[PDB]
Amino acid sequence: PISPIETVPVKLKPGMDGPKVKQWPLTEEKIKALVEICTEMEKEGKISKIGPENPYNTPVFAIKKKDSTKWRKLVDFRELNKRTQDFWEVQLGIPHPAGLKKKKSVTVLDVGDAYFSVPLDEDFRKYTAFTIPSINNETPGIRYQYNVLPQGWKGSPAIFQSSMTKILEPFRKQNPDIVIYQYMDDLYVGSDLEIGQHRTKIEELRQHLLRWGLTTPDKKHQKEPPFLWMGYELHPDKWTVQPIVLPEKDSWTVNDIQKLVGKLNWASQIYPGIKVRQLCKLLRGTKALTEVIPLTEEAELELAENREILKEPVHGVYYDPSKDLIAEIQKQGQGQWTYQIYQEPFKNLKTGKYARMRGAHTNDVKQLTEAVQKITTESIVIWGKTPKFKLPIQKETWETWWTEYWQATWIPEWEFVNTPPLVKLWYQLEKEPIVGAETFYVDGAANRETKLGKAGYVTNRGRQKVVTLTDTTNQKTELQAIYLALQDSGLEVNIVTDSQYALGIIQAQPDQSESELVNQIIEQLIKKEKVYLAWVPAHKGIGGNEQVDKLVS
Amino acid sequence: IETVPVKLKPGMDGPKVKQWPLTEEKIKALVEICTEMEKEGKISKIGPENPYNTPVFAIKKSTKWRKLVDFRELNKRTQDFWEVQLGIPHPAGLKKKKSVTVLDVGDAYFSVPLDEDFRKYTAFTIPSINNETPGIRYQYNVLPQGWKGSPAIFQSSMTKILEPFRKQNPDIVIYQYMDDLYVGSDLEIGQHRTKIEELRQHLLRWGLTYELHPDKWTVQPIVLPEKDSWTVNDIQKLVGKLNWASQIYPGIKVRQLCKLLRGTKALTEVIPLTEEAELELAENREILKEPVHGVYYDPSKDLIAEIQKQGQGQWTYQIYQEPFKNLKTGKYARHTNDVKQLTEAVQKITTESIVIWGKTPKFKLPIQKETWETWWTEYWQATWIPEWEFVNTPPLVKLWYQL
Ligand SMILES: CCn1c(C(=O)c2cc(C)cc(C#N)c2)c(C(C)C)c(=O)[nH]c1=O
Repeated sequence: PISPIETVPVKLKPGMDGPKVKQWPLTEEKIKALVEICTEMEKEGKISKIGPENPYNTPVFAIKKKDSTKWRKLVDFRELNKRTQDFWEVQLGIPHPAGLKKKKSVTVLDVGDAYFSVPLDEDFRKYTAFTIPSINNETPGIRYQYNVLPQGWKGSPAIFQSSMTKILEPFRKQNPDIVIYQYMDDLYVGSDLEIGQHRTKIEELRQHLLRWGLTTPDKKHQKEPPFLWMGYELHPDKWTVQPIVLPEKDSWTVNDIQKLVGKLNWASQIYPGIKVRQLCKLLRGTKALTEVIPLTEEAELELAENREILKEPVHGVYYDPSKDLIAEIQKQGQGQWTYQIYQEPFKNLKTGKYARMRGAHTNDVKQLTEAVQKITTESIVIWGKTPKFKLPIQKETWETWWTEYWQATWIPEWEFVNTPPLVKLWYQLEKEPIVGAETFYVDGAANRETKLGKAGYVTNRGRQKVVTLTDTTNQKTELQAIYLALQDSGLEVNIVTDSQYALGIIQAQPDQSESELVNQIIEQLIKKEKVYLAWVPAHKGIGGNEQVDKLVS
Repeated sequence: IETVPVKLKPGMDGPKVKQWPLTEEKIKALVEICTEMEKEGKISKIGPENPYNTPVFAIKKSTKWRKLVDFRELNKRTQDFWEVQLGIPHPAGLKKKKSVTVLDVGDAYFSVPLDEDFRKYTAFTIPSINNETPGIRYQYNVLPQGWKGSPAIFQSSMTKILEPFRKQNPDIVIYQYMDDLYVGSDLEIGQHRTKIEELRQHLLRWGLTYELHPDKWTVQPIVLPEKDSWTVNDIQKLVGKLNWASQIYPGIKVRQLCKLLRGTKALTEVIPLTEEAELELAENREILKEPVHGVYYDPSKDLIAEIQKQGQGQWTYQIYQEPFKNLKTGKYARHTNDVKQLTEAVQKITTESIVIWGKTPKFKLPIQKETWETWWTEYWQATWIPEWEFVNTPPLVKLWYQL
């Protein structure tokens, strides 16, 4: 049928006019097939015969469907689409299984001929004109225009969805007890009535859909659980991802490793503790998909650890709105984090992974807070409320951090949980200068064109030491000078620098870095008893700064 | 009533800012609110043929949820209309007043119809949890709150409403900014408050149902300690701070002081102060107390604001148009909640900014984008929203503005 629902007014982009492409001449079998299709469509109202004056045209083609002897009408809307107005996004975000409430009864209803079942703005139809060419194009062709939403036109998915929304609206007002998800040309319907009163509410729905143009499957043609949907397996009171098979291979190609990582990432939605750091490392660099990459030993270990987790099947449960959400996070290692969200321990709604580095240098407290933040956003999306957290960090460790760090922060309600490795601070710079501790006035300096560098220091006990660095930046030398003062000093040491850059880095208490130097400074700062770091203005003739500044050049 | 044609700035198109995820309780509050405004004909449900979108949020003022539409983009895109075509003049006498009361007159706007051809640009979306349904989409049929066009358009009705009250109190300064009325006088506080009630009654006959003290507003000068014995470290921190000042305040001198830091000395060492250093130090403290020489407000330029977290519930801020040329610097203090405080400091700063310049600053915020994105709404009470970005504070700057 074609829905009686009022049409959505459509227009072209303001500067523009509708397409006027020329019809490519087509073979005889194709012209035949197109005529057969169009005549059938025309008799259902889908399209109408026109003749010029209508100036517009969009090319039509016919393809031979798979191996079968069926033909299909393909229309190339490229130009009309470029000239058609933008619409609002159809649906931004898709439901996650973990967010569904458990239902006593669920039914899937797919709309038949969804697009062709919805009218097109009368005033817009004329821009959809296409022409079936005569044999070798010797005579005038047969011209139609759409009365309904064309396949492949820009506005179709959006106008359809809004039509379904308007049509569904009343049944929703009258049936709050009933849940309906709109996805594409599907309806998913659930309630907590017993079979009978549900089977009954369905038919009402269907019948309402029918008054409105939309045909739907009958009791006998409704699919049964488990439903497979967008990569998931949806059972009556649980869900999981669709079955994942890690390929056995002697030799892995880029393409194979990419697909493997994608499957792992997908699996990590509900399989706890999936990791892909060591695999992703392989993907770094620039190669073709066809290239074989030898698995490193750590990647080989990783695939193995994943292989075992995937061994026995896991599932997630659905959301009970009357209980709180709890989220647990664990450190999995080098910048890697995993989490689980449950309501009853330890039956997970879902699980997940966090890796991203924010900057070149951070520490676990920063990283853990980034993961709390990422999990909070996701939980608001899926459930509409923030979880209660259980974190591998003492409350006192976290408050020491927050109070003395310069960036503001605030994680929602959380508790300590003793699930090592725990996140801790690995050193703390002194807050005051250390009496009886040797003061190193350090400095670095590189020549811009040469790339030659020289890092040194001077102390108040008269020590001095300069070293040369090759192919170094004006700011690498400033870190070297600090590393230098760290390894020649005692367990207590004050260091004076004029590098805000170096100061900024160290003052944030990094415990990991992309930089080898910074990784070395860190190992040092941990070995120490007390380090106090101070900053001075360069070239102001201040104290020992003048001296070590002279030594480097 | 006859509507006012509204033109976007030529070329550029309307807003298409995505909606942020909202919690269930805020969504529900928004549905109620919007179902009611639709009954009252202020908004209407819209189709997919409307490409545009601006964000909406719910704030809690009172224990009544309120709707806050984020028109930052639209305003930026309509700026020719509300600023150059129908600009509202900012009184310089406002900031001189003993007391300023801020009144919300946003209800005024719901009675004036919005230009038919402009309505599509006010589109917004109420989201749904887990994307169960498509958003609920509306646009405005009347002057929306949050849009800088609404006061621009409504102003001449505002002038009529206020004309008697102005005539009768010629020394009272009234300034409209967005959804707000700013009312300043020099009266004693009881009389000032009496005058505000009198004003409310005027407003009340036209369907329009806290105290600032701008005098009390004074610099947060960069403060040079007054110390007992000075260490090398202490003088080093003093030079660094004065070296910062010298980018800003003409006349700052450092020679006499750093003469003290001679050789390669231990940081903890106590070094006595020169006759000259102490004079220099004194002459510099004079300079920091006063306003910056050479820095002036350019009305064509944007205002910027930086905030440093000082710890212990203290927060410093500076306002400028070009970096380091400070028009104002200040302090806000006193939650063990960093985001709650930061939120307070931004609203306070914005408010002072509106009183002084008639402009909202763009903020440089010392916080991770996503954290702020998730939480600012829990504590926000203002009806406008400044522009902001997110910054890592240089550890130096924070130290130079400490107290
Ligand atoms: C059984 C899974 N389920 C479902 C559901 O059956 C469903 C859900 C989606 C998103 C897609 C598909 C398909 N194909 C099916 C719903 C429905 C009524 C939303 C619900 O409420 N609660 C729920 O546990």
